[PDB]
Amino acid sequence: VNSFSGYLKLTDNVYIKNADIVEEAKKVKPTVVVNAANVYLKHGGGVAGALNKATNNAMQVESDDYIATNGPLKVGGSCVLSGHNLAKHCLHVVGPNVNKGEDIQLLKSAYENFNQHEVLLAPLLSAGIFGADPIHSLRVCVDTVRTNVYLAVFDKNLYDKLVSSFL
Ligand SMILES: C[C@](CC(=O)O)(NC(=O)c1ncnc2[nH]ccc12)c1ccccc1
Repeated sequence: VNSFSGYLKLTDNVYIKNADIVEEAKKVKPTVVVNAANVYLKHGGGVAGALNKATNNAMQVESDDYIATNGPLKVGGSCVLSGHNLAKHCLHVVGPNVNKGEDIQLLKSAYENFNQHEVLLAPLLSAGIFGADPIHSLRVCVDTVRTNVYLAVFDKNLYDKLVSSFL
């Protein structure tokens, strides 16, 4: 039993809520929060910009040191860094950005990173500015992640569409 509240169960291991992931993280303080990162860990907008803002830019400072040491992530890859005030750990995961011509098939590889963690609070990957269809992303999530994932969907209209169209 854990501290997540008000989620709709989609499958044995996938749950979904219309919520701001930043507010969910501040309330729950989960072991792992997922960031929807780019390969440079430049946390400008969306989930990444909002999470970083809530850490008072400490996420960006840590991330710049990580990149200076290790170079960029792969599209489809991830790294584990601190969760700062929001969680024990942040799993920075890079979904493909279809607006940059990146292969949508890498979305499955991105979600595979979640399987290294027993429980995660996460957004839909490759949605929003990454260009991809959120309905497809939820489907890939459900068909790929085996560990327990609590999805926070920011847009109410999208949340309603995802639930009403889920199969
Ligand atoms: C717009 C969308 C999808 C949606 O969930 O509608 N979501 C978010 O950007 C989001 N989700 C959850 N909590 C959040 N806090 C602040 C922002 C935010 C999204 C954009 C880019 C990459 C992944 C997902």
